[PDB]
Amino acid sequence: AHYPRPEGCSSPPNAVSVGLHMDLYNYPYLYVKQCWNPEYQDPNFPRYGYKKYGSFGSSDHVNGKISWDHNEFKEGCKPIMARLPTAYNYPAKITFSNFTMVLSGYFKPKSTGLYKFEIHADDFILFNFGSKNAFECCNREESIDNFGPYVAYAMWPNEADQELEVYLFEDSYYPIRLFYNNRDYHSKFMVGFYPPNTEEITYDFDGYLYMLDDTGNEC
Ligand SMILES: OC[C@H]1O[C@@H](O[C@H]2[C@H](O)[C@@H](O)[C@H](O)O[C@@H]2CO)[C@H](O)[C@@H](O)[C@H]1O
Ligand SMILES: [Ca+2]
Ligand SMILES: [Cl-]
Repeated sequence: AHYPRPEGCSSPPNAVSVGLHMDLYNYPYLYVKQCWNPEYQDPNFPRYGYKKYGSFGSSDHVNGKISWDHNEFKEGCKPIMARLPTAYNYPAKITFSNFTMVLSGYFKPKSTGLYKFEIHADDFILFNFGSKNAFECCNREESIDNFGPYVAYAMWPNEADQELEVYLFEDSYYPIRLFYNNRDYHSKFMVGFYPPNTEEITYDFDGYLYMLDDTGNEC
């Protein structure tokens, strides 16, 4: 009714594959054993600053249980090696203590209705969603950094939990861009949702995440 109703994309099944694309970028400490770099707080970081230390990895077909909560680490101010969930199809350990990730692709609802998303961050998550907010239909790679004002901005410690509601249509693939940073130590990337008429949250995206071919012409 008076809920946000973002725009989505159409494609035939033959131009559709399963899962999101991931890029991983370096985020160094200032020094290693204010050890951590405050750069991630800069207003320009999400749009272009985040690539300035180079990339180190990528994957495709990211699907299913994409959230994590690593609060087992014992030492701060120190790179700590650990593995991403198996959802990411990325075998190597990463500097889990300090890194930047961009996840992008399309969310397709299994039914038409109001979806509520919830994010919980350590350190930083940005949520863009819709063809007029995240990126253009079938032009993801070129338009990935042309995102608009955030649908959710979650930052540790003071704004770490956020939520948003979007009314979505079964037939539509919605551009989604999820940005994550860890500056130091513990790492939480929790992105879940409540489908229509559903009380319990889920962190399993299986059957909701897709990629469309970048053929350009609004598909
Ligand atoms: O509490 C999560 C928070 O930790 C910060 O690091 C602190 C840590 O909490 C503290 O126990 C330890 O003794 O000092 C650390 C400083 O390195 C992280 O900087 C922050 O990103 C959060 O993960
Ligand atoms: Ca952290
Ligand atoms: Cl939109």
